[PDB]
Order: sequence, then structure tokens, then C-alpha cells
Amino acid sequence: NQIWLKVCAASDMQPGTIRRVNRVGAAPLAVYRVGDQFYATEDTCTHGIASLSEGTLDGDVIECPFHGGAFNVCTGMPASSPCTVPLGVFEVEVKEGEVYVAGEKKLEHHHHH
Ligand code: FES
Ligand code: NA
Repeated sequence: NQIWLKVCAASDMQPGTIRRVNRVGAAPLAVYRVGDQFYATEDTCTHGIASLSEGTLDGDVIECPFHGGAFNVCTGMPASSPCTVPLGVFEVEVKEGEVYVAGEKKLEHHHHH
């Protein structure tokens, strides 16, 4: 909502490509161009800690490079074994021809007694 991370020009991403987005002190994101639409998840495969931005898109499915598990990039839901834990999904907006991913940070929670 408030936090947006500038990735690159929309024209800098060919369809079927992934860009990794690093966040100082937080988990990296993967931004995917599927044809003419943009999606984002956590970059880190929930199964065995691989970088999904080093994988292969097959339409709207990201194939993990380590064990060939896979996720739907739109839903974050597992699409191939051995993946069982869904990815966090992040909103992506193109603003003035530039790709931004939501920082979906400001997750804030106090000590309960
Ligand atoms: S690390 Fe991704 S499928 Fe195992
Ligand atoms: Na495939």
C-alpha cells in the first residue's frame, strides 16, 4: 500500500523473464513478466532455499532450479512436487512505464503478556 520498490522499466523485461529484487534486511522477491502481465512472489523456494529468479517460467508457473518443484506466480500456490508450502504474493504496478513491487512490509506486532 505505502511501500513500493522500483524494479526496472517494463520494456527491460522480455515476456517469460524474472528479476530478483533485494530488500535491505528482508527476504528477496522475484518479479515475473508472463506475456504482458507482471506478478511477484518471495524469491526463496519454500522447499529447499533455491532462488526462483534462477528458474524457468512455463506460462504462469515458475519451475525451481534446485529440485524442479514449481509454483503458480499469480497465486503463489504449489504447482509441482516437492513444493507444499505456498509463496507470499506481492502486488506489482507499472507506473509511468516502470515496474514497482509492493514492499508488503510494515508488518508490525507487539510483545503479548
Ligand atoms: S529448493 Fe525448490 S523444489 Fe526444492
Ligand atoms: Na516445463
